[PDB]
Amino acid sequence: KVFGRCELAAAMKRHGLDNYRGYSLGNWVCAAKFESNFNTQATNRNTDGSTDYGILQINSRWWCNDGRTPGSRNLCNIPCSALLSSDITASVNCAKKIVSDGNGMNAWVAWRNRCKGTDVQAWIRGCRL
Ligand SMILES: CC(=O)N[C@@H]1[C@@H](O)[C@H](O)[C@@H](CO)O[C@@H]1O
Ligand SMILES: [Cl-]
Ligand SMILES: [Cl-]
Ligand SMILES: [Cl-]
Ligand SMILES: [Cl-]
Ligand SMILES: [Cl-]
Ligand code: NA
Repeated sequence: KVFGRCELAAAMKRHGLDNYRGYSLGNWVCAAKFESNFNTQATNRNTDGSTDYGILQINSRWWCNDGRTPGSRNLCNIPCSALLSSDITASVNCAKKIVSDGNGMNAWVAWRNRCKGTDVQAWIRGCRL
């Protein structure tokens, strides 16, 4: 599913990402835009042989099982396939695990390079929330 900007802010707010660990909703919407282009079905293979899955491009080296990343972890205890759903529940719950893990939203390179120290509030400007 490809989300609209305000559609995804509301689903993200609904699922409790607004100011989760002090990260305003703008940050999660900004990060989704540049990780996935708001496409739940996004998959991208990494040089290391792991794969990034879904709206927030969660990686199979640590967070999910795709059965093809040898000696990797499944710290969110999900099939990576779960992260491609129209329902973003699995991606959000795993994202809470990742952002809590010591580096916050710096775990998303696109967030650190494109959203961090920017006016992320612009990402929720206009929306009914
Ligand atoms: C929190 C998380 O898994 N984010 C991933 C990151 O791990 C991975 O290195 C990158 C691919 O280059 O995609 C996303 O940024
Ligand atoms: Cl947009
Ligand atoms: Cl914001
Ligand atoms: Cl594996
Ligand atoms: Cl949803
Ligand atoms: Cl933090
Ligand atoms: Na894995």
